[PDB]
Amino acid sequence: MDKRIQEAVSLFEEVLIYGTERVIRSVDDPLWREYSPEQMQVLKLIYKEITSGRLAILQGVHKSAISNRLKKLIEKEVISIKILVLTALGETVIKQSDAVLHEYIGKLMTNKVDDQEIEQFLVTFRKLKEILKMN
Amino acid sequence: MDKRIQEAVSLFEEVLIYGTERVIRSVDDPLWREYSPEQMQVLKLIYKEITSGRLAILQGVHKSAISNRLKKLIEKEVISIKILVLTALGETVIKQSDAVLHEYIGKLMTNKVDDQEIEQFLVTFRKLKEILKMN
Ligand SMILES: CCCCCCCCCCCCCCCC(=O)O
Ligand SMILES: CCCCCCCCCCCCCCCC(=O)O
Repeated sequence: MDKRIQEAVSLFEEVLIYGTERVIRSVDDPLWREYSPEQMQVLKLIYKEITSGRLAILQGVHKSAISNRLKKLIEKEVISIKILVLTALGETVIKQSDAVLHEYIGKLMTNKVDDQEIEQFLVTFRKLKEILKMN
Repeated sequence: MDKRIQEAVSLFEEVLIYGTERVIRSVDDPLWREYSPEQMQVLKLIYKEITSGRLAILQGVHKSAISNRLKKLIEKEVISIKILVLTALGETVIKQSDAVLHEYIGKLMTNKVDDQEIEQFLVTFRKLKEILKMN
């Protein structure tokens, strides 16, 4: 019952929600209208790390809900089921979606965080990823 | 086109996915079986900060998808639509769900991150939240 952990986890969740809103409201690209961030997370999971059940757990979704969500991405021909696999279009989509995101966050963070803070964040987050990621 | 920003944002997204998996796979509480993390995010958004359209943007979901998701939470009587509002049950659920989460993360982080790192994370994340959160 550590107040510091309550606040750390709450802040993490807030940075996700408020960053998500900032990006959706602030970029112009058609892909950031066509594809939700939750859809982009399916594509980036297949790209990097996927069965329907594993996807559900990694996205924090009930297994029962994941079928109907995958249907929309199959209809858009960004994934296929064979495991889930990216199509060439899906790879093209998630690379450009990510480029739009990274360019936008880099321009927002200019003159608000310094190089020292960015470099520290990389070491802190690699460490946190290694703690959390199960074998 | 800053490599450091690409890696920072990618790491943030990975800590979300791998932390989500760690918690779902590692805690015992009935609420962390009944309620998905995505459902818990609707309850915590109403609790803290909600129209259907605002919720969609903050969760990174298409507006078209949010109705059918809210239906399950209405059927469980954790929310009502009147804006979205928490019920007493919804408040009870999200307080216990959060307690389970915070207790678990605090025990996982014991002897893996030090007090200095936790306290630094609070200052860094308050700053990042303030940059991202729109008016
Ligand atoms: C002090 C901060 C330095 C790190 C530089 C920025 C890291 C950004 C991490 C939070 C990003 C939140 C955006 C969520 C949107 C998304 O990933 O789709
Ligand atoms: C060096 C780190 C110190 C901070 C202490 C822990 C902060 C944890 C932040 C990542 C939590 C990820 C868990 C996601 C699950 C969820 O919130 O439902």
